[PDB]
Amino acid sequence: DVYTDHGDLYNTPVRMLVVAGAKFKEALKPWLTWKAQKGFYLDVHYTDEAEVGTTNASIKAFIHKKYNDGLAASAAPVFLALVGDTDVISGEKGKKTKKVTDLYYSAVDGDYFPEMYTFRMSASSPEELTNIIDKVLMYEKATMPDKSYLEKVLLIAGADYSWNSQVGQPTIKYGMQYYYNQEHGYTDVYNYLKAPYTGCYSHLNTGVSFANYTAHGSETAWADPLLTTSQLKALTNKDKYFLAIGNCCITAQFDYVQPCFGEVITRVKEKGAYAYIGSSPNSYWGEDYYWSVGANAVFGVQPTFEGTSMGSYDATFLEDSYNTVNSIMWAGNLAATHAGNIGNITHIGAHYYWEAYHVLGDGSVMPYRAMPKTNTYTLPASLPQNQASYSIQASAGSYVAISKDGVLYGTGVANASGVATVSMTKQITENGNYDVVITRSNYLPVIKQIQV
Ligand SMILES: *CC(=O)[C@H](CCCCN)NS(=O)(=O)c1ccc(C)cc1
Ligand SMILES: [K+]
Ligand code: NA
Ligand code: NA
Ligand SMILES: [Pb+2]
Repeated sequence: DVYTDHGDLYNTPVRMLVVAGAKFKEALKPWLTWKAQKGFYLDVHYTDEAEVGTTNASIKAFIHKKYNDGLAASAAPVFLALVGDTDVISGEKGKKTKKVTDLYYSAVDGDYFPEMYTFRMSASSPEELTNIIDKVLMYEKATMPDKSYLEKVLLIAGADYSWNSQVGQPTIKYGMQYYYNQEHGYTDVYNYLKAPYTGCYSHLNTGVSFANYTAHGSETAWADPLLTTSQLKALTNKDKYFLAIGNCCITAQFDYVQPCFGEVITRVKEKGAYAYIGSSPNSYWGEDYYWSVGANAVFGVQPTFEGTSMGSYDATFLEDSYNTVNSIMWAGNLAATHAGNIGNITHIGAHYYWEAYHVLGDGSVMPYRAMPKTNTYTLPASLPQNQASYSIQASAGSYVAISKDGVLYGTGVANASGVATVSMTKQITENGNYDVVITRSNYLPVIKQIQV
């Protein structure tokens, strides 16, 4: 079925194509340096290059050729990072949504589904891009001073006199029943099922790892309980950055005359989110219900895990797969698509949802699920020069990367017996301190060095 044929795009070695506005060259460097250190093979291009350009058609042609060439060489990009607002990378109007979308950068030349996990670091200045990057680096390197906020979430079924009880509450209650609960490590599941909502957004300030709102939205607000872009700019969650998901209308409409909610929540300095998932056009109650919970969910009936297909919540908590921000969105879209395929009540085509939902901020982040675990490994005392590979001990499934000065030299995934064969695409031929990074979904990163 669609889940088998069009599942999680994540693969190793991780490869990322980056297309960035030329103004961002300096500000982007620390993000690129870290992505290389953690094992991403990067192909980085700026819109001031003739082969890229600043116009939709050239950027799209450039990306599609990179993807096709990569695939032919058994090295397809996994991620596509768009760096800039619509003044430098425009997107285009959805065929179904009639609103801006980045989908066609990733759907190569004739395909329904994206070929790459695409996200947009939308910034109007280098300073704003730095704001996003610094939050991402704190989160991914786990350098936050107090990790207790990771064990807390905020879940809101927002106001609608009729739909809140029919769909909003069932959505949030499903998430809490199966995942966002004490038995998964969450000490504080702040949840608002209906009015009174007073106090709900103060939890963004005191600290949560995740905020999910489902009900009405506008380009610059979660409508009720109200959270506007003005309020975002006044948040105080220093060192406590979250993933936010707005299952509502138009909060990710990133070509609006004013910065949209999704842009502001990621752009704000030392507060707000490291990433946002939301919709560029309108969203709808049925389709968002399926997106979060899975297909077969019914209005006014509490859905079960056994009675629904895989939705975004379900995918998030699979340990093995769907471990990136982009993959959470993908899972949601798949569920809405499946719901249509098997004949659930839908009044819009699945094409619309793939055009609608976007990641703003860094979609390549692997979110923690409550408190992340401590990894186990052994660091060798030295690396002999001129080797095609090294054997590095790390827990099964861990991804090990060897680098120096932001140049990635080799990567490998630890097998079931706790040994990674790190394939050296660039061999070590000079003395120096080499960086070794080991990452794994819901584990604290290991960031060390080995002297050669
Ligand atoms: C516009 C909006 O935010 C809501 C979101 C509902 C889904 C919440 N998960 N859309 S709507 O269904 O209320 C809607 C209202 C009017 C029009 C013209 C389109 C959609
Ligand atoms: K309504
Ligand atoms: Na489900
Ligand atoms: Na997962
Ligand atoms: Pb914008």
